[PDB]
Amino acid sequence: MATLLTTDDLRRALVESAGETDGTDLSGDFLDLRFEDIGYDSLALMETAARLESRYGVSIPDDVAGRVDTPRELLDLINGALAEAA
Repeated sequence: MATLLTTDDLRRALVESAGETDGTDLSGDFLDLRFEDIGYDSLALMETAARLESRYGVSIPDDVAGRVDTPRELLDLINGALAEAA
């Protein structure tokens, strides 16, 4: 089976890059919102991505990380990779 990410799994991943002890983070519902709207800048989003990528054994195109406007869309981007991952 292709072990894919759920909203919850992605949620905690967002909570990873938000976990720098600062504030201004999403925590909870975020999936349908823009990264921009949830306080997710280029560094913050890539940190989420890198957390997921490296753990599950994938790699996301840096340009496409900036092409994902919603976590929903980012989720699918990784899930598409996960089907072809390990």
